[PDB]
Amino acid sequence: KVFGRCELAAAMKRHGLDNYRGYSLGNWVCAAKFESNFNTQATNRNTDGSTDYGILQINSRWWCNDGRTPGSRNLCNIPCSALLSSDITASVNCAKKIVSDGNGMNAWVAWRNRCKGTDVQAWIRGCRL
Ligand code: NA
Repeated sequence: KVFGRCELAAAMKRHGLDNYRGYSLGNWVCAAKFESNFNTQATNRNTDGSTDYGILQINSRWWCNDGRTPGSRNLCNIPCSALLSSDITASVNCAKKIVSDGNGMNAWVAWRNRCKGTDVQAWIRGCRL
């Protein structure tokens, strides 16, 4: 599924991501934009052989099991395929653990490079939330 901007804002809000660990909803929508362009089926191979999955490009190195990332962990206790669902519940639950891991949203390098410090409220502007 390819979400619209306000449609994803609503789904993230419904799943309790808005102001989770102090990150306003526009931060989460901005990260999703640059990670996946709002596409739940987005996958990208890393140089180290891990893969990033879903709307928030969660990495098999630590967070999910894809059976092909040697030496990796599965800290969200999910198959990486669950992160590709049209239902964002697994991506949200796992993103809450990532953002709680100590470096906040800096875990998403695209959030640090493209969202951090910007007018992230623009991402939810005009949305009925
Ligand atoms: Na893994």
